[PDB]
Amino acid sequence: SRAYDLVVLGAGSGGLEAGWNAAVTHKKKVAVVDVQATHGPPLFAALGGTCVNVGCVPKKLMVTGAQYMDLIRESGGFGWEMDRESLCPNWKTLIAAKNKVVNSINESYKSMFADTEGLSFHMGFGALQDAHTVVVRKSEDPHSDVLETLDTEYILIATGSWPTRLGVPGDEFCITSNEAFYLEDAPKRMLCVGGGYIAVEFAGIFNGYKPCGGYVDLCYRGDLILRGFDTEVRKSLTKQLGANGIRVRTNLNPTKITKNEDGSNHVHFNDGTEEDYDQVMLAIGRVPRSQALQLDKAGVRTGKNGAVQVDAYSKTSVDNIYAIGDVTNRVMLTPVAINEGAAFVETVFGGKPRATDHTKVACAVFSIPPIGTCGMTEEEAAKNYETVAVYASSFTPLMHNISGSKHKEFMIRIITNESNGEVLGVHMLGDSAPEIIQSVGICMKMGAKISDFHSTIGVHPTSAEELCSMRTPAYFYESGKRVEKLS
Amino acid sequence: SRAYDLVVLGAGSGGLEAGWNAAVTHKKKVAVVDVQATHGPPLFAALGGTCVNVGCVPKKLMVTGAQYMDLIRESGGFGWEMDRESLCPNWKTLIAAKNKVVNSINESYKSMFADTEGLSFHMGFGALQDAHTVVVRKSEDPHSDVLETLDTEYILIATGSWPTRLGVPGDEFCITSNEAFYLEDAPKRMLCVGGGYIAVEFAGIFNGYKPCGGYVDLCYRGDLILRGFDTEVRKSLTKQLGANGIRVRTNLNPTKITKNEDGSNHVHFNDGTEEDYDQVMLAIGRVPRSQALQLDKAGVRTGKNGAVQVDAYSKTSVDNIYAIGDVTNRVMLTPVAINEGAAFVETVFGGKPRATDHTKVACAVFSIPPIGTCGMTEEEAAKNYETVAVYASSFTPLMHNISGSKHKEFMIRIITNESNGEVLGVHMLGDSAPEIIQSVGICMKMGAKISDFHSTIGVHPTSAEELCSMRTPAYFYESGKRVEK
Ligand SMILES: Cc1cc2nc3c(=O)[nH]c(=O)nc-3n(C[C@H](O)[C@H](O)[C@H](O)COP(=O)(O)OP(=O)(O)OC[C@H]3O[C@@H](n4cnc5c(N)ncnc54)[C@H](O)[C@@H]3O)c2cc1C
Ligand SMILES: Cc1cc2nc3c(=O)[nH]c(=O)nc-3n(C[C@H](O)[C@H](O)[C@H](O)COP(=O)(O)OP(=O)(O)OC[C@H]3O[C@@H](n4cnc5c(N)ncnc54)[C@H](O)[C@@H]3O)c2cc1C
Ligand SMILES: NC(=O)C1=CN([C@@H]2O[C@H](COP(=O)(O)OP(=O)(O)OC[C@H]3O[C@@H](n4cnc5c(N)ncnc54)[C@H](OP(=O)(O)O)[C@@H]3O)[C@@H](O)[C@H]2O)C=CC1
Ligand SMILES: NC(=O)C1=CN([C@@H]2O[C@H](COP(=O)(O)OP(=O)(O)OC[C@H]3O[C@@H](n4cnc5c(N)ncnc54)[C@H](OP(=O)(O)O)[C@@H]3O)[C@@H](O)[C@H]2O)C=CC1
Ligand SMILES: [Ag+]
Ligand SMILES: [Ag+]
Ligand SMILES: [Ag+]
Ligand SMILES: [Ag+]
Repeated sequence: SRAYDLVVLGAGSGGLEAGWNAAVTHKKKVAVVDVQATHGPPLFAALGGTCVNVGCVPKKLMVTGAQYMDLIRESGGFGWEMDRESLCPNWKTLIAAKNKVVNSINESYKSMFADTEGLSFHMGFGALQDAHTVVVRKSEDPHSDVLETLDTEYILIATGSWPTRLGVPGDEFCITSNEAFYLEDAPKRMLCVGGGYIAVEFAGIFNGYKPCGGYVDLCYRGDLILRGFDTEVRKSLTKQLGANGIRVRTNLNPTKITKNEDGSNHVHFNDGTEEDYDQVMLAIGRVPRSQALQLDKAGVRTGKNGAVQVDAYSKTSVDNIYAIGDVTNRVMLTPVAINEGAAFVETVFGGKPRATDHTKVACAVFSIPPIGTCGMTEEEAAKNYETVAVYASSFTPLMHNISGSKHKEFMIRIITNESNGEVLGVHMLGDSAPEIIQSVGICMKMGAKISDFHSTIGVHPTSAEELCSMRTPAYFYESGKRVEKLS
Repeated sequence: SRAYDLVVLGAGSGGLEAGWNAAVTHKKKVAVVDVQATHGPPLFAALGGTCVNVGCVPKKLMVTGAQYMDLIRESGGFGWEMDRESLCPNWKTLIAAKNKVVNSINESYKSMFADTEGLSFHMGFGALQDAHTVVVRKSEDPHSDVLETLDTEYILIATGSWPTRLGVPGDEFCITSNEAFYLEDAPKRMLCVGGGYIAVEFAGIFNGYKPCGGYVDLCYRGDLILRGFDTEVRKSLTKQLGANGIRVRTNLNPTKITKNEDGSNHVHFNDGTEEDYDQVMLAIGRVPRSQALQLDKAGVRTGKNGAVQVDAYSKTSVDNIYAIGDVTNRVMLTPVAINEGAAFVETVFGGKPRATDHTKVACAVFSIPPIGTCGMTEEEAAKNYETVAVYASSFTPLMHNISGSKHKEFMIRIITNESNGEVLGVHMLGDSAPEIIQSVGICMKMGAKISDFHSTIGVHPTSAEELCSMRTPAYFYESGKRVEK
């Protein structure tokens, strides 16, 4: 009937998941469209999506590298002795090693397309022509040469999101998360704008890889970084980023940026101050990447900042056109898009339909002291629950009395419904938190109670065993108000 | 009525749990008996039990120290340059800092007793006289001076366990886990006898803290270390301990040990070979410490290796006498004894009786690549289950392509009942495994199914998220047989 069963615009986390699934476990003719084959600074994303090329994968590698600064310093207390006087890392050999790993994943995706029959990779910029036609061009410009014209039954949009910039003079002098991955040298005088995921995470990277006398300044528009997270975790993280070197700067926002006679950028703030930074990164946000896809031509509903209007099954305004991942602007994570993609395949090609559960999704923040959250905060649970108990526990891991890093305090805060005992949210700060929160997310998806926690015999010399030691709540929330006692 | 409500013999993990609980949350007159107040060689354990003084606490500190050997080496690939040749750690400043931490906990317990009313610490060797009288002597000898005579309603035994040696000539030339904590110098030529918990853990410590050209030989009586653990996890550890430096030797056992004219020990093996070790540690096992408690005088039953025979509520032969922890020889762990102790309090002084759940208890092995297990192995689940599915997954963390340690392979193995899909066992090998297994243990006590795992949306750049990626089983066991499908 048609040339392909599916054309996937975007070979991302979600995109490739659906592509492979339709082609292998259903034997369908699948075409996957993407910008380029291997990662690279002209057009950053590639085969594997942001996640693989300019996202989670390289980020984690760099965060792991920066984490050594602490560990090399901490080793002293345990009897490990070396030349610690102004010891600095090699940024060039990090990026070198990072690229070799990213490209290796790029390369194994190439041979995947050469070895899987039904799957075909189509390089270029995809755009919609009608309900059944996707046109591949060599540019985002609608007037540039047409490389391919794909005729398909279904169309899936998985083009993800794209960095947001702030509309100020000197905006193009700044870098984003994209450019950060390919910097020639590690900046000495660094400014991270914003208080989001990337802002906090990258602040840690640069602070680990700063040269001599270098400093990283994080500035945030509001008065507490990481809005939406547990207020007590946020405050404790702010304190710990400081103790680690990163100078946090609340209620501050840049307005003017100009370049100097040495390359460095001159930044003008809100309070009127002027400081000189070698690099300035903007972690403002990520808007869904759909501006060039010509959704109007096919009649696909575009809403909140270019987000693609979808229902619970990812179906758009047109019955055969679907969208998954960051482009839908639901929950912008890698494992979410993968689930949304697998659920899409099961729905249309599998027969048995299934919707993606967006609630109670465990995620992490790979800041130097990492965060692990799943579920509701105090503010949210007290907002729409009758009565809620709040459990709290802060402890310094015993090893840190030797290592010297006494600021490193592990924190667990469980938020439960008082009526039932149901765990509505668990919030963690400290090493191993992203690992621990994963299996917590399993429990919350099972709908677990606080009684299920402190009844499990612990595993002693661990941080996670502290989940099972919280019996008495710190305080309560009664019909909205913060109360220290409950009659 | 009489002097004390409770006399606890042993200020251990469980002993101190039962003491504090009865005294604070029930306002009972509680006496706690122990050998000494601060850690120290002559009699190793102190206030806090084995676990605090010569157990989990110091062990973990030393395992964390050793892990820096890998971490310093691994940093190179990420751009961290320094002097790496001949770089060996300072053992003396490790023990120094270890002692400082252990002593502060000792001190913390000392001020606890002085501030908690009802609780009183009584230094000396406790021994039974009758169903209500506990005698405190200055020595383990039953004829040394009597320091105190405590008269109590209830008696709780929490004296824990003690290292086992092997009956061979040269047995007293060896060290145990106890002496290992207070070695004056890090051994160059090390031998670890046995293939149990302590063996694998300490092998990693000494291998981390070995001087120049040093080596650690681990010898085990059988042909695969750590019996009772997942056979595939065991084999993968054996390779990784090897790759990390430790030379594993199976089907081998020492028989004769003699000292030389420089201090070093000469060891005669099972195959007939002889080799020289600066130090030789015996991780043979731990027998319940009840040899000098005179349970006969009070009429308390001692069965297999002197273990105090108890029911599900810790009650012994006599209705007032109880026992918890390693001395019962049920499950020799710190959090087990704490639970046994807390349940003991609830049983008698709390009103509401409660028994300790010994099945499906998550534990860990702090090897250089750590282990995290909970529930049944393949062998055990195939013995007493109709049909069982075996899920397996091995993967190299992405960072290890840069760090150079490509041998460090993370492994997860889930063992489920094929009938309903119930998770009967989870076995892990790699970093964070002891952290991950804890919340796995929450699920298994919760009675979780494999469908609960792979239906949870993961947390991408983690090792624990792979737990939710196992959908199709590697193979099956059908009525006992290893079945392809
Ligand atoms: C720096 C950074 C770090 C992150 N770290 C994490 C993390 O640690 N954990 C986590 O869960 N999430 C993380 N995220 C988010 C995660 O990377 C995304 O949510 C994920 O990539 C979404 O998958 P997707 O398939 O929807 O989009 P993507 O994976 O980004 O796929 C989009 C692909 O579509 C292609 N494309 C774009 N336009 C077109 C077009 N015109 N025609 C054809 N193809 C096109 C692009 O080239 C791109 O390859 C991070 C994000 C960033 C930016
Ligand atoms: C090296 C090592 C590492 C370990 N690591 C871990 C681990 O990481 N995780 C884990 O879960 N378990 C671990 N264990 C096991 C754990 O330490 C014990 O199971 C736990 O301490 C048991 O608690 P208990 O109260 O029954 O005995 P203990 O905590 O050992 O208490 C016994 C106390 O009784 C005292 N005592 C002895 N005889 C008398 C007497 N005659 N009169 C009065 N008092 C007496 C002793 O001085 C001692 O202080 C480890 C054990 C060892 C040896
Ligand atoms: N799971 C993980 O480990 C990671 C996930 N991600 C995903 O990718 C996305 C990356 O977006 P990111 O921007 O880094 O994080 P966010 O979009 O969550 O947060 C952006 C921050 O920038 C601030 N901000 C927004 N607009 C402005 C402005 N105009 N001027 C100054 N400050 C502003 C916001 O302030 P305010 O709070 O006041 O609105 C907020 O603190 C995340 O949303 C997340 O979904 C990214 C990295 C890691
Ligand atoms: N949870 C944790 O992290 C830790 C817990 N522990 C606790 O300490 C307890 C005791 O540890 P451990 O001392 O290592 O005892 P184990 O029972 O754990 O292991 C003893 C090892 O020595 C071997 N062995 C036994 N008898 C002899 C013998 N006569 N000659 C030669 N080899 C022999 C055994 O092999 P085989 O019997 O298979 O032939 C076994 O491999 C453990 O049960 C555990 O509860 C200790 C350290 C860490
Ligand atoms: Ag990713
Ligand atoms: Ag559960
Ligand atoms: Ag302990
Ligand atoms: Ag669970």
